[PDB]
Amino acid sequence: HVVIGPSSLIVHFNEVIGRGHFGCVYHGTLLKIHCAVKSLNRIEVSQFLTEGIIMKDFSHPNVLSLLGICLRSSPLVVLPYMKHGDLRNFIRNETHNPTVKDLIGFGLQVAKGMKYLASKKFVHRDLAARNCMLDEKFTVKVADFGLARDMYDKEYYSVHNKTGAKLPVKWMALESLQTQKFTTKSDVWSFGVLLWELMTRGAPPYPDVNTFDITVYLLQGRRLLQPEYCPDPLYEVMLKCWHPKAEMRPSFSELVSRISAIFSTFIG
Ligand SMILES: C[C@@H](c1ccc2nccn2c1)n1nnc2ncc(-c3cnn(C)c3)nc21
Repeated sequence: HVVIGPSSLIVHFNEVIGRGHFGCVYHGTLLKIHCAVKSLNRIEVSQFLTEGIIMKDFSHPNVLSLLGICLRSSPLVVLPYMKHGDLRNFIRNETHNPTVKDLIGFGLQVAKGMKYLASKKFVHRDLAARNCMLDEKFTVKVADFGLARDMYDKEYYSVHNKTGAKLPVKWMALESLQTQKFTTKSDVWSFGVLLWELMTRGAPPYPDVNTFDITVYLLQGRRLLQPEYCPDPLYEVMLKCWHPKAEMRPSFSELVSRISAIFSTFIG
């Protein structure tokens, strides 16, 4: 059910709608549904289809789904069209003016998406507002995973010298920075940074810090500041997300409960 016949898909290669390190994203027509088509030519087949099957089994309103894969004599990843693009660029856009309730709602949507993924035992490893997207109905979808996974904004990835890996250090949990071990509990840390990103309308975290300098920074007893219009219990939620002990951080289930409680207190 993952494979799409070439006959069924029209790829508008002339107009590029996204740029990733592994390949570009183009406007697409799947037969008459509108879609986004990610190419991989900018870079195992058995693990590729396996990744596709897993991604298709994921069905939740706040998780970017897989429409399918097209095989051309590099394979094309077919994803639903996201009218408002990535969450970070949206909240950064001057033409849009989301309220504080709106921003909390966008965070609650990510938590709902992540609660779903964590229950399937799927660890994202690169959660950040730049890696979530919005469709026409303003539905946030946890994206940039499985076959859609890439480096969409290279500015926020530092290369480890002893490993050679591109790491999103300003979103990484303390243990991931020291041991390169990622779990659901480290995705929870990254969720706290996403919460901060939303409440500041896409400001870059720790502007005063330079790459792997971040580890000593956090070990000095430092955390991101409370943004101006961020409610006190929302900042309390973030602080819990950045707990030094992973096992002391809230689950995404707890996060859905606490954020929806904060969200219900706003009129509009
Ligand atoms: C494959 C790509 C994607 C998916 C759907 C879509 N509709 C319109 C454009 N689209 C791009 N994609 N999938 N997950 C992503 N996460 C993030 C980004 C992205 C692109 N630019 N920036 C800054 C982030 N792109 C992502």
